[PDB]
Amino acid sequence: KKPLTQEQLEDARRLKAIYEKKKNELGLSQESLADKLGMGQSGIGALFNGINALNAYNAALLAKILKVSVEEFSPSIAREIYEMYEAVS
Amino acid sequence: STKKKPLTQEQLEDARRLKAIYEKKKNELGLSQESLADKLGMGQSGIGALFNGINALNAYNAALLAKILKVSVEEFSPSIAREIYEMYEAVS
DNA sequence: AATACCACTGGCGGTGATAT
DNA sequence: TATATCACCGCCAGTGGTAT
Repeated sequence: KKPLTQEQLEDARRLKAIYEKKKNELGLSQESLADKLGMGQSGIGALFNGINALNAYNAALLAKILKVSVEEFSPSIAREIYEMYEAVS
Repeated sequence: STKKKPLTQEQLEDARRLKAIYEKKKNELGLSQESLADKLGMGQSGIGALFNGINALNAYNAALLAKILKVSVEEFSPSIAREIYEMYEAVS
């Protein structure tokens, strides 16, 4: 698969690190998160591990489950989500 | 590969509301489907497919087109506007 | 367990030409 | 023209099976 960009790989590392810090307090695993995003565990592993790119919807759903802001792992997707909101206001 | 899914009733109605706005506003704003395609970085058949309900709007596209046509997304697509506000709830 | 690896495919979001 | 509607398909996110 084409490598993702270094910024995209950094967002995936910040995202997975939050999951490792919060997984026991929030009672999570890759398969339960898979279920909440209606996806499979290997679909989640690919996002956590910088194999498949994060998009604005997946990131927004993961930020909600993990109780963090999107900007905590992806400043650029958070930038994007804010631009689109300028169009609904 | 070949596959394309048919749009839903809702996606067709959004498309139909977006083309209407464009027709109501194109020369007051000085727009054609190829100026718009250029604005959006694609060709006139790309825009053609969106206005004519062949390809479905996504949130990024719907937000660029809203800004350019100076409407809010909800004027042609409440469900994408609701989807965009649900994403915003995660950055605020 | 819980997660990672790997080959694979559906459909997203287009393209250019041509017909109207 | 300006638009609509062909035929066409690259690409990669997500899969599901299996291994660690």
